[PDB]
Amino acid sequence: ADCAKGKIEFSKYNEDNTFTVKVSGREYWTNRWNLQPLLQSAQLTGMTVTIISNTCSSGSGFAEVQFN
Amino acid sequence: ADCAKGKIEFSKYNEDNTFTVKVSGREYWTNRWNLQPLLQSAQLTGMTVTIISNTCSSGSGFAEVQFN
Amino acid sequence: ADCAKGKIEFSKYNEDNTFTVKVSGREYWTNRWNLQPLLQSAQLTGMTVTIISNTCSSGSGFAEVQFN
Amino acid sequence: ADCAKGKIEFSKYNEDNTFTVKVSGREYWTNRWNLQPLLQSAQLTGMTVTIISNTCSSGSGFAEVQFN
Amino acid sequence: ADCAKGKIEFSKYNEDNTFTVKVSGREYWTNRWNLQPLLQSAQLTGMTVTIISNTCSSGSGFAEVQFN
Repeated sequence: ADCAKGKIEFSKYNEDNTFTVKVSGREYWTNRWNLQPLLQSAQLTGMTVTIISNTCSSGSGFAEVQFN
Repeated sequence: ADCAKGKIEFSKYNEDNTFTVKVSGREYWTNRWNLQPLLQSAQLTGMTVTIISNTCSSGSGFAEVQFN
Repeated sequence: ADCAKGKIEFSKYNEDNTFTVKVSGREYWTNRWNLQPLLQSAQLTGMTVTIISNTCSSGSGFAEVQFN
Repeated sequence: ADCAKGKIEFSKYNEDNTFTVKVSGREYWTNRWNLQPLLQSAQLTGMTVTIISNTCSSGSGFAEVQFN
Repeated sequence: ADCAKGKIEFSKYNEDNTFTVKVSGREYWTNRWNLQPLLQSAQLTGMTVTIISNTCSSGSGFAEVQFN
């Protein structure tokens, strides 16, 4: 499901090595570290991100994302 | 063969860790993770990318690409 | 705890392979090598980073950081 | 020897995992992993690269380059 | 000690996989591959770097550097 869509408001590198992004007022994390640099680039330029997951409630994990 | 040539319309990081880019209305994916940041930069800056593969039908895999 | 928040004043790659950043007049280092490229881009593009750690005194280690 | 000097006209990631760049009308490839992102950045920003090798004929391999 | 401080005049990827930079008219090389991309970004954007080592004569090796 399309959990959120918009610019990345902020991102955070976590001590457990996961990465968190806030999109549309909701926070999502991922343990896909390949995504770390891709997500940060998306944030600096303001690309529109679309967090895709099975659980869309804030604080959920995701491993699929589209960049527009 | 030269399957497609143009700007990257959108890119998508998949759950199986492959990366998908849409060029000239067709989608192609690759499992060469070195390409992810290169392909995103190309998308960001607006470079013309050329998807090279043996099978050119949308949904096909690729591991060779030219940046202009 | 939120140890420091502001722009990265300078960064330093150390001989032991840890990385140091100076934020808000205080220095912090980290041994997470994924953080190196992320911190440098944060520095080049002027992002506001938040150093998160248990010990906030200058010279302390950290492994969590927020990019705004 | 200084085989070629100028902007990277285009680059290409090959199926065998080597990388090709076209400088001054001639093509050169390399199998040095580390060079790939460095060459792409050089291409992105338009730096003047100098391909250095023993054989300077188009289609030759190289593992030394200067970024200007 | 602070061997040199200034912009990176040029950088060079060497055949033995070490990386050379020229700062303040002196050349320095490093075998830390993590530094390669960091040094090239510093060069690309004009940061002031500070080469830190025990031997500061041109042609010396270094593995510590500050970015401003």
